[PDB]
Amino acid sequence: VPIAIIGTGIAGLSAAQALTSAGHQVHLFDKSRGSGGRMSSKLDMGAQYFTARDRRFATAVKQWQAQGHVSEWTPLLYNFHGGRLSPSPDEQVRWVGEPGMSAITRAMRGDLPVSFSCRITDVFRGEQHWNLLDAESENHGPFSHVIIATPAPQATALLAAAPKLASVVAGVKMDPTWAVALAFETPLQTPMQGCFVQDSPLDWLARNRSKPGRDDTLDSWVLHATSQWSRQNLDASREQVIEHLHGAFAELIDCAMPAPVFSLAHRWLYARPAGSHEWGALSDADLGIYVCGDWCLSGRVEGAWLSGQEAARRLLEHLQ
Amino acid sequence: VPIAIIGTGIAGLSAAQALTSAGHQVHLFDKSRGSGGRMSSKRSLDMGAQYFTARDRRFATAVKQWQAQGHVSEWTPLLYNFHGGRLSPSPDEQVRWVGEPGMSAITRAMRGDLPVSFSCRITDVFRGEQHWNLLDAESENHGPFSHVIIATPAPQATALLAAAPKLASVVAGVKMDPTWAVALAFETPLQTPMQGCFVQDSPLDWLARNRSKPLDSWVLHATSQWSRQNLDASREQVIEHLHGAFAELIDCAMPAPVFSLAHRWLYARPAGSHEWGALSDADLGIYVCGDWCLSGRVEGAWLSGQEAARRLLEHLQLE
Ligand SMILES: Cc1cc2nc3c(=O)[nH]c(=O)nc-3n(C[C@H](O)[C@H](O)[C@H](O)COP(=O)(O)OP(=O)(O)OC[C@H]3O[C@@H](n4cnc5c(N)ncnc54)[C@H](O)[C@@H]3O)c2cc1C
Ligand SMILES: Cc1cc2nc3c(=O)[nH]c(=O)nc-3n(C[C@H](O)[C@H](O)[C@H](O)COP(=O)(O)OP(=O)(O)OC[C@H]3O[C@@H](n4cnc5c(N)ncnc54)[C@H](O)[C@@H]3O)c2cc1C
Repeated sequence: VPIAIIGTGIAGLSAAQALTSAGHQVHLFDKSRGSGGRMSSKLDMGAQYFTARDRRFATAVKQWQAQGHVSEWTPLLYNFHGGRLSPSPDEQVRWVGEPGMSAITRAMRGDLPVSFSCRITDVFRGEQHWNLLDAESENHGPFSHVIIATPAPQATALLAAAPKLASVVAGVKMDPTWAVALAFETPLQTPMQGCFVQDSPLDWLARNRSKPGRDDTLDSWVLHATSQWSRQNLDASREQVIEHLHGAFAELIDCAMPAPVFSLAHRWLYARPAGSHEWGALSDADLGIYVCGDWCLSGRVEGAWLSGQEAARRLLEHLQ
Repeated sequence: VPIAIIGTGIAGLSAAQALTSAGHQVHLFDKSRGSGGRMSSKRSLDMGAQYFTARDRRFATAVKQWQAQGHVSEWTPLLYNFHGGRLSPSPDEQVRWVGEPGMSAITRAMRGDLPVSFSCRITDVFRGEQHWNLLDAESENHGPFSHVIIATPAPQATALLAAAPKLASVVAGVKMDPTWAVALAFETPLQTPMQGCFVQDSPLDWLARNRSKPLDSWVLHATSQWSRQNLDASREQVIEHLHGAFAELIDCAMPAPVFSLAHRWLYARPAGSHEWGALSDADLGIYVCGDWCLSGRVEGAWLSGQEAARRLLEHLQLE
């Protein structure tokens, strides 16, 4: 009788990897067509790069490097502050999935059992086992334990069996992010490959072809709006969002810009936790339900990975 | 720009009526194919709420209007109690109301011709700078809406309150208990005068004889304790165990039933009473109601809905 894991982003797959290394059977659930969550699923329109400040996470990254799924990104980075573009060099080590951000989670998932396009709506337990109800009213189960690995607002629905936990998780605010991708046939005549942006609807842009192993055919750019701007335009249409963020991009760039080959927009309602936490993970070991996610920690890739590990560590102790 | 109401149980429709009586347009959503929520009749069997009492004078007044309209009747069953292996008559001084021809007729009459989207499960609720918006399970946007009233069981409301985390954390602490309900029907009526029974020391909490509301069919409700212990049992097993509990307590022949159904209510009733009335973030424009804001009875849900609408109407002058 397997462990159910709800959410196949970094946190859920990290918990999955830990449990499977320990010999246990898992079954994964995601409402999306594929895995990866805010890493994006197999242009990098979600998470852009990540850093490793935790030695344990650093170790996992070295393992991903040796498996061929992560590499270092050293873009020529700029800053846009008060109407001025300026180079902003550093020596920060930044990692990206290769050949896209989605590659890390895809490899973590591997051949594990998974039910995609499966939105869980309820999680409840009998005297022994857990059961999941999905949005098509179908039952899934039995399961011995349940790990919730969703953004906090989406986990609260799944924690009715533990209202004290639900109440804590429901307090966790997430900020939204609108993303836009733009692709040019003629590359933009700038050496900029990424930019931290102030005083603008944008706070970040990245030049996809500067990342290792990406396709060079088009010069594609990813634009991330601030949370404040995203909130203010949360119900804007994709085409208005494209137009505004494209305009912001045209206003800070130092060079000419032809018409894009295509343009995309994507809204994340629950993109980033509003603040940081130190919980690591939240568990009701008595009932067998565990909660993890980036929002249990720093709200970065590293946080999500560490949270999934902590959830699985606690489950493993109690199994035994 | 209309007010969105998410849930077409009696709390949501009560809010709807109060808002529409005040001249304000609403739009109703429900994930089910029809309205009534836990006051729903299955096609006729009351599988959720069985009867209701009116103790609040305001709610009584509404019941009497419904009664004049033909949608409720006073139910006068021969009531029994089963205590310690003994079944005894248990008449009392409480007036009990039911919908007529079914418990659903009340909510159906309240909804009337109001705008409604059925089979529409809302999964996120968020606002831009101006208006509120709803996402459904098909990823379809609904809106713009001027305000939003959440009218669902508390565990189902938390996912819709992400725009108001403080409210969300309050709503999320509200425990709801499950009930397994079973309906059975017999070819020849059971040779007992009993028409209702309060049950102790049994998997069963309650049972009612349908034909005694204004084939001999019966509804059985299990205790929340037994329901939790068997929350993942199959329908056939539930039918079997609860039919058995009924055959054990009754004191006449009970031939095999000729029809049987089981229905699980995960969120049947709040585990405790509350005194909130409604919950709200009126500055943001989101309001929350349900039976679990008050007593966990039909009356509490109705009152909660009135209270949510009253709060919203009163706050308009500050907007
Ligand atoms: C625009 C954007 C840019 C970012 N940039 C960076 C960056 O530059 N650096 C960085 O370190 N981090 C960044 N992040 C954050 C990083 O992506 C996240 O911290 C990390 O990917 C979160 O992983 P997770 O497993 O906690 O959650 P998620 O990746 O959200 O995974 C949750 C999964 O659960 C699924 N799910 C949700 N509800 C249900 C349900 N009811 N039933 C079934 N499945 C469900 C979702 O579909 C999803 O797959 C960014 C995020 C966004 C949105
Ligand atoms: C077995 C049982 C027996 C009961 N017996 C009695 C009794 O004898 N006396 C008594 O007074 N009370 C009884 N009750 C309680 C009474 O039924 C409730 O107090 C009252 O009906 C609750 O009304 P409500 O509008 O708050 O919620 P509900 O009736 O639950 O309505 C909520 C509605 O919201 C909808 N909804 C939920 N989530 C979403 C979503 N995400 N998107 C869209 N729509 C959604 C649901 O489909 C439902 O229609 C009983 C309940 C049960 C289950």
